[PDB]
Amino acid sequence: LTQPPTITKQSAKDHIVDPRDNILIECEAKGNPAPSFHWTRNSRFFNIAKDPRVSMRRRSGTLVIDFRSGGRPEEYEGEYQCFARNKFGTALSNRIRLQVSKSPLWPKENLDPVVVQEGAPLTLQCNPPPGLPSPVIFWMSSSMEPITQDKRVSQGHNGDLYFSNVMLQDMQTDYSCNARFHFTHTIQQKNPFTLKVLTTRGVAERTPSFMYPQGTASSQMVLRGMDLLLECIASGVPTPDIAWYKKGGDLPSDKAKFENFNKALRITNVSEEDSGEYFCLASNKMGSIRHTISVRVKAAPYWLDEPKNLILAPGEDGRLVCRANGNPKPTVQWMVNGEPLQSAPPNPNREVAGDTIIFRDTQISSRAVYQCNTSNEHGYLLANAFVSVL
Amino acid sequence: LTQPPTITKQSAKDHIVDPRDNILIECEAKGNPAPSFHWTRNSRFFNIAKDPRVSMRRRSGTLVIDFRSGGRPEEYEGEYQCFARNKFGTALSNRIRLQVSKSPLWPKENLDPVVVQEGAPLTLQCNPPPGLPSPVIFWMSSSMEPITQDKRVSQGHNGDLYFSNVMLQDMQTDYSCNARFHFTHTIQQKNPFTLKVLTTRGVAERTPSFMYPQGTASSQMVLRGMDLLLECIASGVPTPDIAWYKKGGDLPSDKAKFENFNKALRITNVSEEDSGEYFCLASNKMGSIRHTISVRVKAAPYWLDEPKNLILAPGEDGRLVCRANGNPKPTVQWMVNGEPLQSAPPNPNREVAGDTIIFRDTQISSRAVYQCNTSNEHGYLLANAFVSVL
Ligand SMILES: *[C@@H]1O[C@H](CO)[C@@H](O)[C@H](O)[C@H]1NC(C)=O
Ligand SMILES: *[C@@H]1O[C@H](CO)[C@@H](O)[C@H](O)[C@H]1NC(C)=O
Repeated sequence: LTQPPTITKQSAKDHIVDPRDNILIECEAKGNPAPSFHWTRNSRFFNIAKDPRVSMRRRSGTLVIDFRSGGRPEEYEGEYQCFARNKFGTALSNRIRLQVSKSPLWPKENLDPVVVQEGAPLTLQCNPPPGLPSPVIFWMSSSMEPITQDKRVSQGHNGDLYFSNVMLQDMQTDYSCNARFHFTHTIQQKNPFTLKVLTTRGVAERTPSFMYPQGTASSQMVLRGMDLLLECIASGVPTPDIAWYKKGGDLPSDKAKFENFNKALRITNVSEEDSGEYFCLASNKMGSIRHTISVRVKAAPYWLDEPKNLILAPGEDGRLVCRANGNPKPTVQWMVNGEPLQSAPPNPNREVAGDTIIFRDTQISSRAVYQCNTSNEHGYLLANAFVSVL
Repeated sequence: LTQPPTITKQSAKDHIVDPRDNILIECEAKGNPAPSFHWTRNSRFFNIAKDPRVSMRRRSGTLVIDFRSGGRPEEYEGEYQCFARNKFGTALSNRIRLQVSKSPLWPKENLDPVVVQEGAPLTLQCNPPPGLPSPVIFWMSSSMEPITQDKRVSQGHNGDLYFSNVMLQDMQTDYSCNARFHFTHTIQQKNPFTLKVLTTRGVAERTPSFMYPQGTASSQMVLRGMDLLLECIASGVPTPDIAWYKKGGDLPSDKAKFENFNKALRITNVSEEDSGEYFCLASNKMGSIRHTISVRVKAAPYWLDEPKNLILAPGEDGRLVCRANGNPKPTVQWMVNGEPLQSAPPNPNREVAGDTIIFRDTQISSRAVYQCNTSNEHGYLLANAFVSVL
């Protein structure tokens, strides 16, 4: 029966949508008395009433927009936050950054016909327009024939097409960069590149070079839990081979997978242990060079000690611990029903110790719905926890 | 020196544009005194001044819109007409129907898994969203592999995929209809069809049937000068062959081309002679049926006798003949400087005889810029011709 508000469901922290079926910023909550809801858009009170498009729901705060009457979601991009309040206190949802799933066109460009000496290297740079999330990329002939890839010719993760050495058959098709988008499935085509190779009467066998990762070394930061992608594209006449190593250690055979005609190396659920120096070798015939990649592993906050609701008997000492591990180390900010602790109705029964709160002689009053934001450069965590007396 | 206005350049009758680089409704003209320009949008005076987007040009009437400040071309679709006026008279441009090059998305649909008995026929209907002009269509696996076509499996001009008889290998891929648009090059994908064929232990050899052109006969109207496309898709176990004929005549070996694994027949620059009854045969092993297509050839107007400008000596009888051949036969409407003849400043020296005007005792006055609209159901022609006295 007598329990303060608690968020039941909510739209994702990163709520992305296509201009198709109208938006649904979700927010639901429990509570003894059915909670009332209000919203903020970019930190200012979001006035539902003066907006024709948006409307609230059956016994909930879930919103619904409607563009069936001359409207565009491109103006409706921003940070949303739901507030669930009842007689006891108020609980908050995450900060919903609603963004439109763009599948934009390529800038109009009259491309130069590509002329390169035979056997020499070439990089057909794609450079796609943004779009969210990143579009899957592939190369096709302008007449929709799939371009076959091998150790000699392959694409990098950025979408660029890499020719180790340009042969004569590379004129058996033209080359157009395609970008397939995730949820709209729209594909955008960039103008076809026409290759005009020049025969210079020479197999001139050359030492290998580094095409994509420029020069000698490179650094990479990567988030705990995400994937780590290492690449090495080489330009050599006798088509170069790539090989991989980690300095003073073995590459984890389970988490690691050679991709792209050995040109790339993925490590899946990366952790601190996966940081350090990795290197690759472009093992030609006339030589063998090396690239060194430095991998540092930073981390978005993840819960060590998430605060839970507190049901205490009058007079009992209670405590809330909000601790997350991250890199850089997370910060803790406390809130009482949305209002920042600093400017909250004073309470003598409360002692604050950074990430730890302690409630001595919990009494009749003092029933509220505390918040915890633990954050760092790379992310945050928001916990709701109430302090009800029995 | 002393010559009335004459249109030099103008945007195409069907001026289609992508929301990309801002619109350019062109209109230029000659004339002794440099002509002044104004426009109509959907038959009412188009007020440039109260519109921020549009602007006129250096010594011309060519317009230019600009959406760099919160605007959409979808509201700017309509019929435009340029008016070039000088001290003597006024000449008009064609009615420019400006339309936006749409490459719209497919309606959201959860498709049914396709289950069909082996050897039996099936039609994977594409049914694409409009877009202008019509999108080029093809079928691909959801992972971008091209679906190979043959006499057994091929697509109709409407985009539907036709299985004469469904084999077992037809499960070696899924099937998604793709629509590539002409000038934007955007491709839209419809959800993949998953085929689950059922082996029923039977090669049961069957009589052929007509898949696309339904039943026995079909009619087709086609415009003079355009292409004529005839199709016949058959459903038979021993994969049917298609053959073509014209009743009481030979198919023109020069203008005709067998396409689509013989399943279609194109005749290029069609004229009246190309009308009549064509038929095809689905020549199976167990039988051979026939479809009859009736082709009638109608025609948009084309000039027989286009009116030219008139330079006459005072007192000389002149004449304007405006005659176009079409089917249905064209209509003639005359205008004096945009104003319809019926409500024009009366002139005794002018005798009208349908498509023919005659100016007796051409005098000092009477210098104007007459118009001719010859039209029928399928199109029109607009000629400007002035009547200057020497
Ligand atoms: C938590 O704090 C960080 C940094 O102050 C901020 O960017 C983030 O939006 C906050 N989250 C919430 C829901 O308060
Ligand atoms: C010519 O007349 C037809 C039918 O009245 C009309 O649809 C067409 O727009 C006219 N063309 C012009 C430029 O007057």
